[PDB]
Amino acid sequence: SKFIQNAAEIAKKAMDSVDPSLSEKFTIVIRFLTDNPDAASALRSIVGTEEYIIASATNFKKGRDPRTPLPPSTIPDEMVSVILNKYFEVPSEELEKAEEWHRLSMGAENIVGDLLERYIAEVIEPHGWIWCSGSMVRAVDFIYCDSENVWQSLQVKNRDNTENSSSAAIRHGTPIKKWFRTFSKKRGDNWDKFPSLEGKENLSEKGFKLYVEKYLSALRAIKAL
Amino acid sequence: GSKFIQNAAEIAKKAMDSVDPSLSEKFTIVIRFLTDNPDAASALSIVGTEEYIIASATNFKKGRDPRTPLPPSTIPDEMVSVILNKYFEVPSEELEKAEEWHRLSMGAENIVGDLLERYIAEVIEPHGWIWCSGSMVRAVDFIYCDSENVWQSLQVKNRDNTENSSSAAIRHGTPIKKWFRTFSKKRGDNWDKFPSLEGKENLSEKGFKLYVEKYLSALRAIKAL
RNA sequence: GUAGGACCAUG
DNA sequence: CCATGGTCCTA
Repeated sequence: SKFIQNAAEIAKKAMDSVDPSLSEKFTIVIRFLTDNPDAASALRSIVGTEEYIIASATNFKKGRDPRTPLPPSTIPDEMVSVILNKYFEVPSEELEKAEEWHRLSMGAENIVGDLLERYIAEVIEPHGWIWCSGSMVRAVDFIYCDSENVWQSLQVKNRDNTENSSSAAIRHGTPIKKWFRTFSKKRGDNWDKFPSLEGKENLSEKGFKLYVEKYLSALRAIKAL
Repeated sequence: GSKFIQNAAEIAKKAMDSVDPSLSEKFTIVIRFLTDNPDAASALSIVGTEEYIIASATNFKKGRDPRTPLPPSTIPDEMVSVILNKYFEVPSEELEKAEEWHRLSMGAENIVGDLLERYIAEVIEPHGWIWCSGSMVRAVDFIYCDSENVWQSLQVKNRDNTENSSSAAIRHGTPIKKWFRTFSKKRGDNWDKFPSLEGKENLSEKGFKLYVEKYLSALRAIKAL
């Protein structure tokens, strides 16, 4: 639980051995967790230890590397195709295509959340917010140490209709700003309610869409490397 | 926890007589099983009361009425189509179709387990197994009082990759037998491992498919009205 | 605010 | 066999 007393030095040293351009960011995240140890997620070594910090630097770094969308690697249930054909009137000739597009759609649904985090990070990390990449921080996606030396924190989700469990209350800092992008039961988006913070005014759905188009085209372009 | 009223059987018979007299015998036996195993009783009006039994008769009967496959009532996320288009290479002109087929596929998946219970019920209820229709028994789909007057129970699932819990320990009877139909990671079916019980010999994947097809035809004719 | 089912991942 | 996580949907 409680972090080692030289956690900042250990953090800087650890990320310098992994990706020095991330050391300042990683060090600030370790500072946040030192103050808020219950926000640290299990990664294996004990939370707050030197070995934990070192493992976390790899985790944090790997979190930023591009993650490929991937359909499920399961065998589909043939009976689903029977129902599509016999009850929903999908033509026989089209069932193979329907099965594949279903699998790809599930792959897409499973990466939207990661894309949303990357997009926001692109826009607001210039302003000093830090993306808590990887899985070391529980139920916080972005953090910020403001003017008044108070921790500000942000939790983002793609959709309103997710059960929001697995959160323990912050100790040092303001309460976590929580925000979601889309509504399950109505059309449109929720960017107009994005919380007040440095860089908010440069986020939008059209921006998100442009980000995704450019990034996914990039990811296709490196598929063969 | 809660305990069933001493005259639960009589109440059950009287309740189901007014709802559907052909089910009264089956329903009474399920209430007997829950009398013996009150922690298996699913919440709905307190468990085991006269009121509960009467409500349960309607639920048990409604469970046996045809359930209609339905796609989600939600608005799809536009970004899934962008991902399909820019990463998975689904042509623009086919995105609206992919979106619809994905929604039908989820509708279908959401009814295959119900169809699986119905098929099995049609084959093994003539041998004295009783389908716990409706939401009555937690984590149990079929029950049987055998020659030795011992409760036998069975839980059926469509797929092997399902969370395995939320059944209180059985009180009177043998442990719940568990069986699934399909493998998530390999082709084929698991009917050969269906538990030994009267009627098992009359179950098969080819039979399930025939049943699904006929069943959905019946449902099409109901929906047409 | 609370339960349920499906699907897919990791150890 | 165990136990964790995420997405989606329903009531």
